[PDB]
Amino acid sequence: GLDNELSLVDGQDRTLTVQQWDTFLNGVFPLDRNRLTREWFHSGRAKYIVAGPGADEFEGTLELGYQIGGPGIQEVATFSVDVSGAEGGVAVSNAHGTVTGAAGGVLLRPFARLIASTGDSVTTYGEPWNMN
Amino acid sequence: GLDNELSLVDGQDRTLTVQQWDTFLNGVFPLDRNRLTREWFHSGRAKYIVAGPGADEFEGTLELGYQIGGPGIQEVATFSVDVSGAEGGVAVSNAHGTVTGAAGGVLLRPFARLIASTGDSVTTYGEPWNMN
Amino acid sequence: GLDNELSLVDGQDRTLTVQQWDTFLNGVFPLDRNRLTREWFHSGRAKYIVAGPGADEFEGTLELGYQIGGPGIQEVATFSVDVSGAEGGVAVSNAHGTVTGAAGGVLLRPFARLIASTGDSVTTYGEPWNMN
Amino acid sequence: GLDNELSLVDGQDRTLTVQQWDTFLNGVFPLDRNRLTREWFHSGRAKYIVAGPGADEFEGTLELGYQIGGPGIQEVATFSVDVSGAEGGVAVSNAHGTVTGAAGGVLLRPFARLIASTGDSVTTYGEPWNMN
Amino acid sequence: GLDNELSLVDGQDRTLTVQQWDTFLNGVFPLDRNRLTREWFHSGRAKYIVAGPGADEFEGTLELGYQIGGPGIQEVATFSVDVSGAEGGVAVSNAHGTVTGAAGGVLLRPFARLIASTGDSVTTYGEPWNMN
Amino acid sequence: GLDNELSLVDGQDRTLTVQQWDTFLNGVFPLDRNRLTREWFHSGRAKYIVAGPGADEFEGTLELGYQIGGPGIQEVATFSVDVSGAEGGVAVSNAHGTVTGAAGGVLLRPFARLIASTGDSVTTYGEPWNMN
Amino acid sequence: GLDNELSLVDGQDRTLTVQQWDTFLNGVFPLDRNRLTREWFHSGRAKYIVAGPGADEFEGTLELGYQIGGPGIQEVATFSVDVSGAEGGVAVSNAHGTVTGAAGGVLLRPFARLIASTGDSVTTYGEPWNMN
Amino acid sequence: GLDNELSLVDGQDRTLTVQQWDTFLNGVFPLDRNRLTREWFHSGRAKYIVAGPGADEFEGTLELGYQIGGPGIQEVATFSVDVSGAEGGVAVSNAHGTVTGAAGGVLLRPFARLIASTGDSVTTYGEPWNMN
Repeated sequence: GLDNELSLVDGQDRTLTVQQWDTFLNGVFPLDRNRLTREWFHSGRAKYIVAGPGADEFEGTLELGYQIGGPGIQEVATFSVDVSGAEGGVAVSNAHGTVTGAAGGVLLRPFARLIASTGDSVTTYGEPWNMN
Repeated sequence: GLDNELSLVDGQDRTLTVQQWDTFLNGVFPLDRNRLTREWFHSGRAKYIVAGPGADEFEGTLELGYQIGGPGIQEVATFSVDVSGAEGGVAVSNAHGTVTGAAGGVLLRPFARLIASTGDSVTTYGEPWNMN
Repeated sequence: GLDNELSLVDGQDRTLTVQQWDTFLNGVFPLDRNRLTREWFHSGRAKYIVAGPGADEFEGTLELGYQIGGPGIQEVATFSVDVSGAEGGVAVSNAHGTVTGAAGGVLLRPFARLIASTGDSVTTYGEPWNMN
Repeated sequence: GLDNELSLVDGQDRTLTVQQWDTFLNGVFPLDRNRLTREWFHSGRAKYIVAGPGADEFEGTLELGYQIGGPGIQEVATFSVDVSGAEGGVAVSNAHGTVTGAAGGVLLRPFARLIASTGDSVTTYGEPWNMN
Repeated sequence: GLDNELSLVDGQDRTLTVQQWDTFLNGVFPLDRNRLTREWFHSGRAKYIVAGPGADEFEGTLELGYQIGGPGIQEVATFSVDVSGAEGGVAVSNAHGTVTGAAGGVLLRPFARLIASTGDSVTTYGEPWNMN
Repeated sequence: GLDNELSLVDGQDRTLTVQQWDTFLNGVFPLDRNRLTREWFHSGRAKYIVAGPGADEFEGTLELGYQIGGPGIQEVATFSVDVSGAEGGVAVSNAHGTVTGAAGGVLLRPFARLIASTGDSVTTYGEPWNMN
Repeated sequence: GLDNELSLVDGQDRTLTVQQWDTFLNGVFPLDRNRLTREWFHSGRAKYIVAGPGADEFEGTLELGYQIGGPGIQEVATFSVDVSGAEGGVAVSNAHGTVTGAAGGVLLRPFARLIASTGDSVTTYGEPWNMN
Repeated sequence: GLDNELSLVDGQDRTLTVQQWDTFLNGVFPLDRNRLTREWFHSGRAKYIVAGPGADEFEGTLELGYQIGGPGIQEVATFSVDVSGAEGGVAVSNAHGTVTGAAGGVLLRPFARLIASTGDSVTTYGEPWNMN
């Protein structure tokens, strides 16, 4: 269910909330049979909520992915999507991810993000999953 | 026939399914006569289904391909295509595939995919074939 | 005449055919006078046939070409063209080809492909020609 | 609360203000476990005010971000957005930053900026945060 | 007069003919005074004729030039133009050609080509001239 | 106040004036702590005036900035904007500027520039600021 | 006066002439004052005439320039312009040319070209000027 | 005042005149403080006049600038602008020019240019200014 959430009061007195549900980063033995290589499958669900003046008429983007820490830090957006209304969620099952040159372990920071067409944004973070 | 399938209850309470059907990964002698080269052709069929609120008005995309595990991990989309309606599925005969630098064998993971215009996606993966 | 053909029943219950006619791959003495160069001319004809529910309302694409095997494996589409209606076909006399770096031997794999705008496709292959 | 602010009387006798609120530069352990990487999270509120003739008909861009100082000087705009009217503001929570090759210590100079469609720009700055 | 010509029975039973008249490849001492350079001037005539159903309303392209062979095999198109009608033809006087690195001779292969808006194509070549 | 100005009688008998006001080049110890780096903040006002026939219908561009002198000479326009009519001007406070490989010293030459839609232009220069 | 000319019976029985009048290639002592450099000023006129069917409705393009023979053979088009009517001409005075790396001397072959919108072209050539 | 002019009787019996007025090329102490470096300011006026049939009907380009002679020959167009009418002219005060690798002296050849939409051009030249 609910893994983590965070709310923020935007610069128009709306209470923006974003949520990270049912996160599962499933590691697998690499298709390339290389010890340096990490492969896994991202599953999970982002939801958002908005309370306050003009909630029912909302215009933002909703995101879900993670950061990879190995040969640096890069961010993967598994999906990134235009939403409207004061509520909603989007779910993913078996997104494919991989990275190589992985010298001694690979950590994965899962996030959920809400971005308003008004520029505002809030993002919630769960605890990293260790890919080794 | 039915090789594999998977379901996701999506973010609007639509039960999304995707099926992988009649897959053949045909390994043949390479046209370039190099021992380092694999050549297959891809055959098979993806099917999707969606029950729930608004099933006969679903918009998304249907894909089918495989991952190449050898010189590294790369995903190949044999086809990728905008669908509509509660059901349907597109089938492929004799895609061409090939790869070189194939230092000892080459593995292949075939996947079928349902992604919706609402951001949600599900992918069904089958068991790898070993070109070698 | 008819060199080869294949048939695929597509995901909307149409019996899709593809034929490959009159093929010639005229190999010739290289204009660069290089022993490592191969120079050739494609001639041939693609045609196709759709039957079953909704045939006179078909949108897809037809192709004719070859893979080149030797320096690597590379696909050349001598022609690639939009098509509509239940039958069609197109022809080529003296298309031009040349490759170099050729470590002795160039094999040639001639094909005809009908692709469907509904994402489906079928492709007929003939027996490789030897350019040396 | 309010961290810093600055006001410019621009080229058409509007007194343009810009403000920087609630600033957290949250330093954390680098996901890549690398001693030469720095990783943080930016959180902040940006506002502007315009007084004077035609204030209610002001067009411009509002921005929040920082400068990174270590491997050189770079500017990062956490956000940058169009604005209309004489008041406005936008807030960001948990934006992710990172930089590497960080040869002893990293400093972060945070700003809020207001640029007018008439070419005028005022930018306010805080005291640098130290990422080590 | 007529050097050569070829006919093709295209995908719609139009008899496509293409012609090449009055060819001259005028080789001359290179403006750079270099042993390794070949310079010349290209003269010739391209003609076509279409026979059968839908002829007098024909859509295609007409081309004239040659292949160069020395440091590789490269096609030059002295002209390429759209045409309509069952008949037509365009001529060229003193086109300019050069190539360098001409490590011992350069051969030139002249062609007239006709291509149809229907995908079908026919091309007639003459025997190579020897710029040396 | 006014730092400097210059005027031109342009090719259509209008007297173009440009002016540079309240220039400040705020040199500060650099954020990268690097002895070859220079960092500063630019603040300033540009104004123009057009006299003569058709003055209330003048169209041009107004620019303000500086040349950087050390690693070479490079021009930076802090801003560049389309203006209309006989009068106007724009202002900038705390714009950010930096440059590295400053092998001993950097000199900064400040300017304001008036460019007319008719191609004409006048540019006034201040005395160089020594960023060391 | 007239330096050179050439006519061609084009592909629609029109009689197309192109002419070259008053050529001058004035060699100067080069501005860089490097003796590998050649520098010059080009002057000339190009005229055309089109007799026969539909002459007064002729649509073409008119070019004039020279080839450079030294580091290789480059084409320079001093001008290239849409002409129309059975008659026309355009003149150039004092165009700049330069080439460097020129290993003892440079030769220049001046040309006048007439290309027609129907794809036909003719081009006349004068005897080369030696630029040393 | 007038530095130089040239006239040309053009392809349509228009006498085209270009003139160069008030030219100043002002060398200064390089801002980069490098004795390999030249830096200057360009000031000047270009004017044109046309007489003959259709003079009020004239469209062209008017340009002013100079060639640089030093690390090579390069032409700088200080302004280049579309004109209409039998008379016109545009002026520039203080344009900035700089060049480096000035391996001893730098000559600047200033020019003014009249280019007709009909293809024709005339360009008047001054005596070079020596940049050291």
